[PDB]
Formats: sequence, structure tokens, C-alpha cells
Amino acid sequence: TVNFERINPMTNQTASTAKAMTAAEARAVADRAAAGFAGWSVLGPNARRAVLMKAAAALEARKDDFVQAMMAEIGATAGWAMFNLMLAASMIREAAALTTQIGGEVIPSDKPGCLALALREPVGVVLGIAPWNAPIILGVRAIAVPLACGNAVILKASEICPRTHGLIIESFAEAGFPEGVVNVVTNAPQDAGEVVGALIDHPAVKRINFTGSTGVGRIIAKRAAEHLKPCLLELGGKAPLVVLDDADLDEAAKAAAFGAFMNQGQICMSTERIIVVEAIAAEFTRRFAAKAQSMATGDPREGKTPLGAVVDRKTVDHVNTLIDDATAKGARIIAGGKGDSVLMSATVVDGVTAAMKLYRDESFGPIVGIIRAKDEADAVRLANDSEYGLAAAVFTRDTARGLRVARQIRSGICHINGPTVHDEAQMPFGGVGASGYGRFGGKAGIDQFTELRWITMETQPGHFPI
Amino acid sequence: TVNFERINPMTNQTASTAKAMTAAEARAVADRAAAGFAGWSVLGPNARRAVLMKAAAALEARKDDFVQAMMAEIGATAGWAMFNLMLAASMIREAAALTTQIGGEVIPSDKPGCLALALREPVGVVLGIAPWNAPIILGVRAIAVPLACGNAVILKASEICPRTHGLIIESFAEAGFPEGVVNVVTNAPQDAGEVVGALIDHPAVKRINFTGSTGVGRIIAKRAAEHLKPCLLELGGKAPLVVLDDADLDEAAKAAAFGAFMNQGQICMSTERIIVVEAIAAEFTRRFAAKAQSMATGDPREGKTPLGAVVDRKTVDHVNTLIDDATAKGARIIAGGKGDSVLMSATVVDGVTAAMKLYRDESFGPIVGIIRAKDEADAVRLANDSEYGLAAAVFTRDTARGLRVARQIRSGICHINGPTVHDEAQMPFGGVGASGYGRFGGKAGIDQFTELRWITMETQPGHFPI
Repeated sequence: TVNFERINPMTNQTASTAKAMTAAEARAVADRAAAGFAGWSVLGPNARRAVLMKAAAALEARKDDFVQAMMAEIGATAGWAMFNLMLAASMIREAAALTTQIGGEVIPSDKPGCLALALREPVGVVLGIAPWNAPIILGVRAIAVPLACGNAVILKASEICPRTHGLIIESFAEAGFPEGVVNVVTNAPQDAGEVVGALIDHPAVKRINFTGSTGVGRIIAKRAAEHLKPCLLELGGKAPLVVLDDADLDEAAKAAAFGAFMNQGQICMSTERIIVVEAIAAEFTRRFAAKAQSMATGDPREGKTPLGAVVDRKTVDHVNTLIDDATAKGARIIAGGKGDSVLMSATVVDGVTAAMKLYRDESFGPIVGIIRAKDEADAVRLANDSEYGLAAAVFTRDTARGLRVARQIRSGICHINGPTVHDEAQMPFGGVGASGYGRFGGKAGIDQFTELRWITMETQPGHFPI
Repeated sequence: TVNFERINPMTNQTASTAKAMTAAEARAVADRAAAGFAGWSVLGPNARRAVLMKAAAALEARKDDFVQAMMAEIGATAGWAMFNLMLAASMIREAAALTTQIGGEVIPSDKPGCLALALREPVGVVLGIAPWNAPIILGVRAIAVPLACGNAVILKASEICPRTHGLIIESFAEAGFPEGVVNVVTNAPQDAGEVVGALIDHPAVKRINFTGSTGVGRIIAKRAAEHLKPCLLELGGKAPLVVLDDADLDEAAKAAAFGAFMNQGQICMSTERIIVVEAIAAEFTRRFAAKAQSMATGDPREGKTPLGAVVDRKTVDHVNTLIDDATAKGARIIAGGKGDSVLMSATVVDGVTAAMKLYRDESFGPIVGIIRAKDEADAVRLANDSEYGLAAAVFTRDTARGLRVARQIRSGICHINGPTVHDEAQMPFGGVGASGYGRFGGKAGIDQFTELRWITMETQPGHFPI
């Protein structure tokens, strides 16, 4: 009996503990999922919908356990935890709504009398690896539509929030899924490679969805290639927000502040780079600096400030390194600055250049860089000067120009006059380049967790050339 | 100036020669494709359709060069070459028909006034690696829908039929595509790893489609994972045809003979395993043996027989080994037999068991093994006793039972009362397991060669929580 612990970042005392599973124990979880698949996969759409609706209600019934777990494990505000619970429950109800919408197509054939079908069928066991930053939302995203598609699931819980992720599986356990359909795997950080490797290698595991860093994503894709397993990879992001000469500067500053500092900038689509054309750069910067200065940081347990704590000291040191590298290379701090605790200030760095680590590196903290563009063509080039391509935004009162710019930006997501932080269960969500491939949400999500099969039936005798 | 050659399997003289490109020359082809992409990607659907229709007519205009090239390079009959030409031209016209059908979706949003789009956009350069067995069909499949989707393409030609594949690109060159939109890469077999590796690593190459062996597919998938590139992998298989107790035995024997021996069994979906329930095994075997015995092999240049030559001596030695092995372990030879030349007989081995090499092996030659099943449940287990899962077929007069069996067979394709050999451009085509993932054809094919983007436009001011 071996456990690992998660230390509370606000108190430095144990927040929670969980089983440090071995590769053998993780394989036995996949064997239980493999055995539960057959029964669950043949259940009708209304019966499947009814179980998923019970899971959403059971998730909402564990509200007190979820708020305590998120606040203790990741240093979240009670508001961020309630937002997580609310939206996670809505995503389960969207997955329940989709069961009668997962079907197929009838395609006309040139073979006389041939009835030809393209059917979307359940695959088997889906492995869902979820991160800690929006833990209920992303733990639920890793398994909801996979379950609605008739698959058994393994939620590979984050070592940063094992209780928050464990509570998702305990909520689903009250809904009445058959035995072995919903499962959890927990592991110590040092065993991640061997435990995740053993699950990817397991013959019953047919689809892998992973949300996390590009570096770990590439390791997962290489391990999956060894057994020809398809992956849905939601990786890093360095979201740019472009401000053109006719942008509503008040609206751009409000959208940029919300996108840069929501959840202390710990979101895959947080605003990392603000690219402003020279014509309005001084005015935008003044408005944005004043807005970032008005957003206070405070103890998340008090619930009185827009910003709470970052996940741990590693983020504090990484953000401080990015600030020191930037200012040593000529950049200027125009809001916030370096911090000595997890209660970090909303920081704005002006004069960010290609020589600085902050221009390219994913900060995952409450820091944003302002980059100067000469004109629209230069702003597009700067927005595209990144290996990443998850979310992006463009601000302009000429929305037709916003569409021309969005078409040139290389990203999976682009919001015209909206913040970079935005997601809805019915929308396809994913990246290009180093941000990965595949999409969660809507019809694209269904395609990721079903097997498309060409099934035909003859109604006449065949006419063979030989 | 370095060339490789292809030797004619019927005469043992040079059939053709082609440039043995280096990794540097292959990268320069990808640079030309990258530069041609922008212009081609913004062309309207009717203008793109008109160019593709000219490509189909230019393909048909080079008929004499295609028939000579296929017969000389792979030992094909003029019939197999004309069939390849006819169907490849039809697939280009299907790709031309799809240009007005590649669009997007408008999805309702919970954000007031937000117009939300899910757009399928051109990706960039598509690398399409095509094999030699149905060289015009597969060479065209590797690029036709990728071109309709507004991408530039690189056809990575087979070293077994470099002139047949080179003629596809010369036909497309007559259609009026912009410069750098259609390209070819040729390489000596020993340079495949370095040339294909250099193209997969190239930043402009955004999608890879590969048709070939499982072993090479796994190498391609790992190389693609290093740069997070999505792949479409069609990796062949060991197609089972199941004959149940109420099957129309005459129809099953005709479909099995056509599927086992078309193109001398050198098709990814050729019938490799016939699984017969004991109730009708003796009668099916008699009918099938009589049918296989009536299918003669002859010199493909004479054009008087249903079977021509196998691609080379390697196949002859491999099929002879499968016969020696099976008959030494108690199998029965009921049609054909061993050969001393590329003109191989249509061979049928009965009483095949898991102790014989013919039970799991991909033969890619004119040989099929008959496996005895106790009943329907045993036949399903035997059909699924393979790492492969591309095509399969089930014969039964009870088509509802055919559907129940097809649902249990693990494959990307299943034909009820049809042969295992069947493809149509509008149908999704691909495998599961060791047969790969992704699908060519229909709407699934379009999704493989487009980038799905979530684009939104606000029509009201935002309401931000911070």
C-alpha cells in the first residue's frame, strides 16, 4: 500500500493523498474497463442519456467536496471551483443530449441493389488524461463524450489534484453505469512515464485524449505510434490578441485583461501576447496598464479579489525568471511585477521582443507581454511567429477585416472582437502546430471517440469480371 | 545525376528508370509546394472543379503510356491497367464534384450575439505515399481529394512503378494547376527512410497519407509524432470471408474467387481466409475449388486469362513456402499449387489451422486458406483472430443475422453477401488495429485534408467577470 500526497500551496500542509498505482495495477484497471465495454456499448440512446443525466446531478450533489478539494489542492478561489462545477455539469448534460445524434450516413452506391452505410460505432476503452488548471471541466471533458459514444473510460487523474479528479469518478459511480465502465488511475509524478505507457500499450485502450504540455504530448504521440493508437492532443498555447488601428480600445483592454488574468493566467487559451499596431499602441497600453493595475491579488480563502494564488512556487520562480530575462533585455514592467509568494500580481511587460523568453515561452501565470506591430500585415506575421496555434483573437470595428485577418492567423480558434478565453461544449476546440491536433466538442468530438465503419448489404446477385 | 531502375518481371530487362532523389532534393520539392499553396488555396470551388475535370481528361488521354508502364513495371494485364485508369479518372471527377460540398457549420452559442462558425479550411502541403498494386487508383487517391480541399500535394511515388506514378503527375501537369501545386518525389528503395523522413520533418507538410505495410506505417507514425503531424494510415490486412450455414454457396464461391484472385491477390482487401461453418464446409469447398480451377493463369501480354503475373520472384518463393508448410501440417491442396515462375496458379488450401504460416501471414499472392468453424460464434472468433482489421465479408441468406455478425467483426469495412474486394470514391475506406487509422473517401476523406477551425464574431459588447 503506497500513496503520494499533494501539498496545499497556501498552507504548505497535506491537501490530499492518493494511491501511487504501479504499471501492473494500471493494467488491471484497463482489464476491468475492457470487460465493462461490451454491455455499455449496446445500451440504447435514451438509456445512455438517463445515466449521464444522473452523473451530472451526482456531480452537483458533491459541490462541498469539490470546492474544498480545488481550494486545498490548487489554491483556487471558491468562485473558480463553483464555475468549474457548473460548467462541468453542463458539459455532461450536453454529452447526454448527443446520444440520439450519434448515428451514420447512407451513401448511394454504383453497385446495383447495394445498401451502403457509414456507421459511427463505439471503439472500446478510451484513456483520458486530464490536467489540474480547470480540473472538473477538463476531467469531465476527458470522459463525458467518450461515455456518450458507448465507450468504457479510464480517467488518468492529475497528481496535482488527485482528490478533485477522484471526486469526478465517485460522482459518476452514483449514476448507475455498469461495472467497469468508469475508472480512475492515480500515480506519483515519477511513475507517470511507466503508468501512462502501460495504459497506452494495453490492447483494450483504443483512443487516447491528452491535455497538457507540448513536451509530454510528443512523448505520448511517440508511445501511441508504437501500437498505432490514434490520439487527441490539446497541448501548449501562447495565445495572441491582435489590436488593429480601428479597434474599440476599451473593449480590447477589458477582453485582454479578462483573458490574461482569469484563473491567474493558468488556462491553455490565456492571453500571452498582445500585438498592437503603432497607430493606437500608446493609447491601448495606457488603458490596458490602468485596467491591469485595478485587478488586485488576494488570499483565495478570503474571496475578495479577482486574482487568487498560482498553483505552486515553481510557477512563481518561472514567472520571475521571465520578468528578469525581459527587463535585462530592455522590456518595461508597466503593471504588477515580481513576487515572493503564490499570491502573484497581474503583470504587464511592455516592449517584448523576439530575443526574450516571454515572447515565445508559455508562462501559465498572471503575466502578459505587449508587442508592437507596424501595421496589419506586420501584426499577422507577429501573431504567426510562434510554433503554437491554439486560440487567438483580433480586435477591429471592421468585422469583415477581422475575418480576412482571422483567415491568415494559424490557429485552431480565432475570436473576432472576443477574448482568447472562451469555450462551449457544442463548439470544436483544439490546436494546430505545437498545440496538437484533434478536437473536443460538437460533432468533431463525436468523431474522435467513435469508429467509422463502411457496412454494406447486397440485395442482388453480383456480376464479377473473373 | 543518379537514377534507380525497375526491372520488368516478365522479361528481366529494364522496364523504366527514375531520379534517385536525395533528402535535400525532396526538401526543395516541399519548398516549391509550400510556395504554390497560397494561390491555389483561395481559388473558388467552380474554378478548382474545372482544373480537376481537366486532370481526369488528361489522365484518360495518356492511356497508351499507362497501359505500357503498368504491364512493363508490375506485370499487369492490359485489363487491370484499363480498370485502374477508368476508376482513377472517376475518383478525380468525384474530387472535382466535392469542391462546392467542402464547407462548414454554424453552431448556436450561449454568448449573446456571438456568431460561431466551424470552418473546414485548406491545411497546406499534403504528402501522399502511394504503393504499386493498384498504382493509378492509389497514386490518384493519395492526391485527388487533398487537391479538391485546396492543398498543394507531393505524390511520393513507388520505386516499383516510378513511370506509372510519374505519368499521373504528367497528366495533372496538363490540367493547368498553378506552379508548385502538384509535385512528385522519386527515390531508390534504400533511401526511403531518409527521403520520407525529410518530407515528414518539413514545416510546410501538414498532413501525411500512407498506404503500405504495417511495419513501415508504424515507422511513419513515430516520425510524424516527433513534429506532431496527423497521419492517415491504410496498412492492409488478412481479409476474412465468413460462410454461415444458410449462405448462398454459389454466390459465396463466386465472390470468394473474385476477391481471392483479382490482380493475383495483390490487393490490401484480397480474400486471405475463408471461414466456413461445418454444416456447409464440404459443399462450399467443392464449389469453390471447381471455381478456382476454372481460373487460368497466363502471360499478361497475351491477354487471354483472368490471372496474370505476380510483381516478382519474392512472391513466388513466399507462396511456395506457404504451400509446403501447410501441406506438411495436414492441409489439403484443392486447386493450383506451387510455381517456378511469376505466372502463379490460383491456389486454394483447405483445412488451414493456427499451426500453419497461412493462418496469420499476409501473402499478397494468389493463395487463399479455408479455415473450418464449428458454428457462427466460432466463425466470428476465428474472423477476429488477427491483429489486422481492414475489410471482411459475411455470407448468409438471413441479412439481419449478417448485420449481427458484421457488428461483432473487428474491421473498418464489412460486406454482407458481397466480396471483400470493393471500393467506391464516395465511401469511407480504412482499417482498425494493425490495419491503421483514418479514412479515405466521402466526408471522412474531406476531414483528413482540411483544418477544422472555430471562428467567432461578436455583435454585442462582452460582459467580463473580472
